[PDB]
Amino acid sequence: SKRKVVLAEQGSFYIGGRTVTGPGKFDPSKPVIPYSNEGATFYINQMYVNFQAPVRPRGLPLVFWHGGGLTGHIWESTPDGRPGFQTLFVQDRHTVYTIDQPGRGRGNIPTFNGPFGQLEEESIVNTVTGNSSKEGAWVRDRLGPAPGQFFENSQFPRGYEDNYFKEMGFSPSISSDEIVDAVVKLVTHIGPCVLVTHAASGVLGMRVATHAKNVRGIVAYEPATSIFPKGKVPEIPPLADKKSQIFPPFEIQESYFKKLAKIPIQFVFGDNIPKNPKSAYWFLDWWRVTRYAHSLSLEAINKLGGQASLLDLPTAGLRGNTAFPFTDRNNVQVASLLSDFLGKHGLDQN
Amino acid sequence: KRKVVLAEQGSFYIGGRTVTGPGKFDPSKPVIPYSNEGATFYINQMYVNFQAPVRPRGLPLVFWHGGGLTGHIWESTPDGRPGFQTLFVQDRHTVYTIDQPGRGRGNIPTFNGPFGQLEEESIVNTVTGNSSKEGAWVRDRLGPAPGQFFENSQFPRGYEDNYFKEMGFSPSISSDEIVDAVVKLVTHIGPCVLVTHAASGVLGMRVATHAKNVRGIVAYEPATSIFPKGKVPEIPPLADKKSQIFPPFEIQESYFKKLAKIPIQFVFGDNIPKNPKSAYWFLDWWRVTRYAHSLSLEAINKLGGQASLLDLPTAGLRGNTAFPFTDRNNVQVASLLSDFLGKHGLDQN
Ligand SMILES: COC(=O)c1sccc1S(=O)(=O)NC(=O)Nc1nc(C)nc(OC)n1
Ligand SMILES: COC(=O)c1sccc1S(=O)(=O)NC(=O)Nc1nc(C)nc(OC)n1
Repeated sequence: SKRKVVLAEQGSFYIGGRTVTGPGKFDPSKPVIPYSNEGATFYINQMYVNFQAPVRPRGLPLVFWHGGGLTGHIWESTPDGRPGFQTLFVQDRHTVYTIDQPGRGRGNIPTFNGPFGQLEEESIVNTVTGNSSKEGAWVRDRLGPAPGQFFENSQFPRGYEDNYFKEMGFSPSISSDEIVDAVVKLVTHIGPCVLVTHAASGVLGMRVATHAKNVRGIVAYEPATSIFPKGKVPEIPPLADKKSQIFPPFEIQESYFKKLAKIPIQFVFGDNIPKNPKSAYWFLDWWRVTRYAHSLSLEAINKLGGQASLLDLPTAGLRGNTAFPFTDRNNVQVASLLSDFLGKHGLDQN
Repeated sequence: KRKVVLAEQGSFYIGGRTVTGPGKFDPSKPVIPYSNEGATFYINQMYVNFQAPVRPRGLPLVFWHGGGLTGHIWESTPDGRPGFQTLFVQDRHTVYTIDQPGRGRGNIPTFNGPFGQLEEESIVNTVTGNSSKEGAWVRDRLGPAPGQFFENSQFPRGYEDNYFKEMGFSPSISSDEIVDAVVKLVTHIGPCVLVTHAASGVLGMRVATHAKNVRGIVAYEPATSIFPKGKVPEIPPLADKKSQIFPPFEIQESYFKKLAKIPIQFVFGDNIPKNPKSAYWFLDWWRVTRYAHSLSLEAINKLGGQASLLDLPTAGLRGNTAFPFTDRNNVQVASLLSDFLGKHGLDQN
C-alpha cells in the first residue's frame, strides 16, 4: 500500500527555550485560579519535535522545517489527504523529524496574564500581531496571479482551498536568534542530519548550518530570504513597481558563511515565476527578484568552493508547481527528486 | 514495545468559519506588510491527526487534550515513553488526536492589529491568561507545593522541564465553537469513543449530547461538572470558606438525558484528600470537584444511564497525577481503558 507505514518507533518531545519569572512568591494556600504572574515561572520559546523512525533506517535523518505561519502538518498530509513527505521518506527508509518551531503550532506562544506577550513590564513578544489573508497567501504561493485564479496546468489540489488555507496562521515576534537556537539544539541531539526547509525557514536553516556541523546537507523549497557575507550583498533591483524591494538579505560574518561551502545545498523552485518584470502582480514580481537574489547567494557559496545548486522543477520536467511543491498533486515526483539529491551525496547510505 | 504498523496516517483541518476585513484586495499593491484590506481569514478551525492499524477492531478513539495542552500528550510521555496513541494503535484501534481550536495546530484567531482584534471587532480578548509552572505543579497534583513530590508519585521525575514545556495559553474562543468543531469531526468519523482530559471533560459531554455517533466517554480528571438546567445540587465551597469550584455547566434536560444512553467513565488519580485541606488550595479544589462529578454521574444514572467513577487507587494503581496517561504506570492505566472498551463492546466490529 502507498499509504502503509511501518515504524520502529515514533514520538514527540519539547526542546530548547528558556524561562522567565514574575514577581513575588507562590503561595499554594491562595486561590490558584484566576491564574497569576505572582511567583510565576514560565517556559517560553520551546520547540515541538515529532519523530518517526523506520525499521532499519538507511542514511541520515531528515528534519523537515515548515515555512512561515505553518506547522509540521504540511509534511504529514496534503490538503486533499494524500501522504506528505513524512510518510514518503519513512517509506524511503529515513528517520523523519518534523518540527513546530517556537511561536508556531505546538511550539510555545509566549504570553502570560496580561496583554498578549507582556509579562508585567517586559514585552516578550509584541501585542500587535500580523497575519496574511487568504488572498495574500493565494498570490504568495503562486496558485494563480489573483485570488480565485489558477495558472494553467496548476498542480495545486484544486477544491481543497479551505483545507489548505486553514493550516496557516500568525507568528509572534520571537527573535529569529531563539528560533535558530532551538533547531541547533535539536541538531546536537540528533547527530548528523539533513535539513529540509521551506520559505521562511530557508534563511533560518542556512543559519543553523553555520552553527552546527551536524547539518550535512540542505534542501530548501522556495526560500524567502537570501543570505550573503556581511558587506558583500550584490546589487539587487527593486521590483517593477519601482518602489518595493524583496526581503532585506541576511548578512553573516564570512567565517560563518564559509561553512555553507562545506555541505551540499540545493534550492528548489516551482513554476510560474516570471522571467520579466510584472508590475501588475506584486508577488509574482517579488518571486522573480527573490529567485535572482538566491542565484547570486548560491554563486557566492560556490565561489568559496561550495556545492550549491538551484533546481527549477520545470527544467526537471515538472510543470505547474506552487510554492508548496511537497503538497502539490505531483508531490511524489517532487519527493523523487529529493531522494535523488540524497542519493547523489550518499546521504541515503549508512 | 515501540513498533507500530500503520495502514495509513495523516492529518487534516476541520471546522471553523471565516471573517473578513474591510475593502478590496489588489494584487498589484505590496502584499507585505500584511493587511486586513480585502482580507478573508479562516478562524477557529481544528487540527486532526489519525493513525489507523492494519485490520482495526471496534470503534475509533478520539483523544482530546486538557486545558492548555495539545495532542502531544497522547503521543509520548515527558520522558519519551509511548503515549496512548501508540498503545491503542497497537491495541488495533484507529486513533484520532486533535489540537482543538485555539491550541497547538488549531487556529489562534488574530490578524493585523492588537491580538485578537479585527479592526473594531474583538474576536478574542487581547488580554490573555496562562498558568505558571507553579500553578500547574499543584493543579496536576505532582505534590502539595511546587518542587515537592508526593512520596508515591507516578510522575516521570527528572523530566519536569519537558512536561511543563507542553503547556500554554488558550485564547478566548467560545466553548460553543470548540464543541462545534468536534461535533463536525464526529459527524465525519462516524461512531467513535471520546477520551477526554481535564478541561475537555465538560466539552466532550456536551459533544455527546449533540452527536449520537459518540458511543462512549472516558474522561480523565475532568475539570468542570455538568448538570440539568436548574438541578445543580448543593456543592460546598472550598476549605478556605471563600473559594468555589468551577461553576457547573447546565444543559437542557432533553440534551442531558442523551448522556444516559452511552457508557461513561470518569477516571481519577491519587492524592485527592478525603477531608478539607485549607493549606493546599488545589488539593482541596480536587476534593470538591471530584465530589461534584460523583453527583453528576449519579444524576445520569437516575435517568437510566451507566456512568461510573473509577478511582485508580481502588484498581491497585497508586500515586497517579492528573495526567495518568503520561505517568510512569501509563501502560497499566491503558489496560483499564482497554477493559472499559472491551466490556462495552467497543473493541469489536
Ligand atoms: C511560500 O512562500 C512563502 O511562504 C513566503 S514568500 C515571503 C514570505 C513568506 S513566508 O514564509 O510566509 N514568511 C516569511 O518569510 N516571513 C516573513 N514575513 C514577513 C511579513 N516579513 C518578513 O521579512 C520582512 N518575513
Ligand atoms: C489537570 O487538571 C487540569 O488541568 C485542570 S484543573 C482546573 C482547570 C484545569 S485545565 O484543564 O488546565 N483548565 C481548564 O479547565 N480550563 C479553565 N481554566 C480556567 C482558568 N478557568 C476555567 O473555568 C471557566 N476553565
